[PDB]
Amino acid sequence: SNAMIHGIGVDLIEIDRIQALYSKQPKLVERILTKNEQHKFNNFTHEQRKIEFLAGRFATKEAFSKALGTGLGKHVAFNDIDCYNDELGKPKIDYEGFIVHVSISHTEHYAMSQVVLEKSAF
Amino acid sequence: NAMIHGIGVDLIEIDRIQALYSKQPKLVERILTKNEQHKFNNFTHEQRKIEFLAGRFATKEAFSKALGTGLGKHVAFNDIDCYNDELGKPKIDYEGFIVHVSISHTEHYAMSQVVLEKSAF
Amino acid sequence: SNAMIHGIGVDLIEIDRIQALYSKQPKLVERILTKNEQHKFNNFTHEQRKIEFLAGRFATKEAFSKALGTGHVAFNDIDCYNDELGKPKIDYEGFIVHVSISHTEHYAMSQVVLEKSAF
Ligand SMILES: [Cl-]
Ligand SMILES: [Cl-]
Ligand SMILES: [Cl-]
Ligand SMILES: [Cl-]
Ligand SMILES: [Cl-]
Ligand SMILES: [Cl-]
Ligand SMILES: [Cl-]
Ligand SMILES: [Cl-]
Ligand SMILES: [Cl-]
Ligand SMILES: [Cl-]
Ligand SMILES: [Cl-]
Ligand SMILES: [Cl-]
Ligand code: NI
Repeated sequence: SNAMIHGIGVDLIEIDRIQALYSKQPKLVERILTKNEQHKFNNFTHEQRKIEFLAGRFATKEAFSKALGTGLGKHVAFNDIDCYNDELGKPKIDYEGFIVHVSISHTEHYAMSQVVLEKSAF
Repeated sequence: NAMIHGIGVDLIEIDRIQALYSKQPKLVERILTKNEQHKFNNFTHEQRKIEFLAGRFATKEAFSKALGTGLGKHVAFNDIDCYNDELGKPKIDYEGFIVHVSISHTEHYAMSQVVLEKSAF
Repeated sequence: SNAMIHGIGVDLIEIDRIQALYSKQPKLVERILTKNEQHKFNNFTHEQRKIEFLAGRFATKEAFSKALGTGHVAFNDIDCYNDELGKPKIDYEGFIVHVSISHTEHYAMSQVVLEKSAF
């Protein structure tokens, strides 16, 4: 085999900023979500969970876009990046041609995500 | 044919660890291996103690996430021995893999990242 | 055979500390930023952007240094530049360097992964 790292991305998001944005323009904020992510979001009852979810998605989607690079990836629509967790709780994103590695974390005030994209060299 | 087995990241609020340690010091110290406990027991400043604990929480959590095993295999925090190379670069050994670790902290936050790489052999 | 990871590094910086650095000791900037980075820093007209830039670069150099390990590089010899899409980049003989930077109002962070060169 001939694996190689294509690119990496990291993003840190201040949860309070996302709280403010969501209170002001909830529908505009929700446009970053895919249909699957929207379905999940619509089942939440509590605002704290809603904001954590959104903040985490902002962070992951940005980290992924940065890792991909290319004009194509820099300009990927956030609502076309479907983030999910596997049956073991590992965050994932499917993207043809790459093995996408993701990791997430959050605290009360911050959400952070990192992405590493690997590729076969040929 | 991946070269990377998994990655993990964790961010920890130091103040939360301060609170936890003040309330349940013994429970908190149980996250440490015997080797880590030996290091901890030599510290004389509280600030260093809390930073050490916060950094270990972050690193152990990042490592756990990089494993990608969910609730499928039980790994105790006191079975993840974070140590230093002779210059202080953080390390963790995990048979079958090459483990890469990096740690950073500020006054209020500790973070850690772990990458588990596939071994050639 | 697969490429190999030489090392990884991460760094988190509180922007207020960097604000204090610049205000109290602007000439320290010369020991941190490369000539190319200094050219960019000197052209900012908005102080908030200027401090964010410096914080991000400081974080990047610390992350790079951690990734390289010591088995030695001056901060003002580690040039992080950006490509035509904005992506931060560092060129360093013997390695493929991967870099990512992120900022919030109060924090800057950077991560670096050094991969071993072959082809
Ligand atoms: Cl933010
Ligand atoms: Cl709206
Ligand atoms: Cl909920
Ligand atoms: Cl979720
Ligand atoms: Cl926390
Ligand atoms: Cl106790
Ligand atoms: Cl001490
Ligand atoms: Cl800091
Ligand atoms: Cl400006
Ligand atoms: Cl340039
Ligand atoms: Cl970036
Ligand atoms: Cl950013
Ligand atoms: Ni594996």
